[PDB]
Amino acid sequence: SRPVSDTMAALMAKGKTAFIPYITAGDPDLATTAEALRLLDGCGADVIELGVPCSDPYIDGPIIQASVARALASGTTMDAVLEMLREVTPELSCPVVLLSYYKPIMFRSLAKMKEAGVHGLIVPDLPYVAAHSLWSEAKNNNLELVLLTTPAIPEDRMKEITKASEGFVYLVSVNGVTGPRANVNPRVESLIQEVKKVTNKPVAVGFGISKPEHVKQIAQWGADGVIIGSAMVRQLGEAASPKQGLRRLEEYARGMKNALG
Repeated sequence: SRPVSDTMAALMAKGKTAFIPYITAGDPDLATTAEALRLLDGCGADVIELGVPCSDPYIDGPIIQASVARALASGTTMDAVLEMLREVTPELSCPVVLLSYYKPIMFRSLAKMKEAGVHGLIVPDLPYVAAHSLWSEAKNNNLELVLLTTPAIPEDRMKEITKASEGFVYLVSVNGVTGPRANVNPRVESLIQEVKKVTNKPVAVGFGISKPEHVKQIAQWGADGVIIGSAMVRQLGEAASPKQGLRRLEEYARGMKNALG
């Protein structure tokens, strides 16, 4: 598969918005995560974000936090996630971006994620003190360090972020952005456009949005990619069984692929 940056560039030259599913590795088990990764690919996922469970995933929404807890109770570890990727990556046509909080990786060299076929890395709580050391190490291993920005980061720092980021710029929020009459809040349109104004990099938007009309609107407001997380993790990991999870995940993902096209 291609780097994340190349995959994104190509969609943007074509006027197309990337479909970026997010699932948590190990929920409900790693054999099911493998099969999910292959199904997501076959439904036309452009990039897949894959979460490594940790004991405090405080930047994630509650659906994803509950999935992370389930993945830690299935005894899932960084090493077991890398072993699975090493088998599954050669079969996927699209790149994987690993998401992990900083403490589990603070002790790694990133040599073993590269070897396992990971292309990108997202460290949501990356320390300001460590961000350059990790960028350098990711570079030295041929991995792209994808950075978050949020509506809380002032404009001048947001610009420094966009410059340092690789693969795409990832715009997220810990705050919900849809209202009680089930509309996307209009301030989201400005939030995406503030970041597009300062960079030529692909801006991918992870705001917790799952309905096909809503996903279409985030695209139409200029996102280059839409990360669909909570709703994918629900379909897969809140089902009656792994088999039903996968059937539900495929139907949902086809519908999101259709919406975004």
